Amino acid sequence: KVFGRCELAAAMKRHGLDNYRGYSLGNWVCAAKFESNFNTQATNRNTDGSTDYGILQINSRWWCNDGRTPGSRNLCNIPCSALLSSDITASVNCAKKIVSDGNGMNAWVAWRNRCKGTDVQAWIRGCRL
Ligand SMILES: [Cl-]
Ligand SMILES: [Cl-]
Ligand SMILES: [Cl-]
Ligand SMILES: [Cl-]
Ligand SMILES: [Cl-]
Ligand SMILES: [Cl-]
Ligand code: NA
Repeated sequence: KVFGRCELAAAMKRHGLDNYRGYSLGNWVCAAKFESNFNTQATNRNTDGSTDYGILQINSRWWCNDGRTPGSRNLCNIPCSALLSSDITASVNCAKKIVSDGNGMNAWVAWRNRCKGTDVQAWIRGCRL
């Protein structure tokens, strides 16, 4: 599913991401834009052989199981395919675990490089929330 900008903001808000671990909703929408272009079915292979899955490009080395990432963990206790669903519940729950891990949203390199420090509120501007 390809979400609309404000549609995703609304779904993220309902799932409790607005200001989760102090990160305003615009941060989450900004991260999703550059990780996946709001596409739940986005997948991308990493150099180390792991894969990134879903609207927030959650990785199979630590967070989900895809059956093909050696020596990896599955700390969100989910098949990585659940992160591709039109229902973003799995992605949000797992993202909550990731952002609680110590380095906050710096876990998302694209958030650090493209969202952090910018006017992320622009991403939810005009949205009925
Ligand atoms: Cl957009
Ligand atoms: Cl914001
Ligand atoms: Cl694996
Ligand atoms: Cl599994
Ligand atoms: Cl949803
Ligand atoms: Cl980047
Ligand atoms: Na894994």
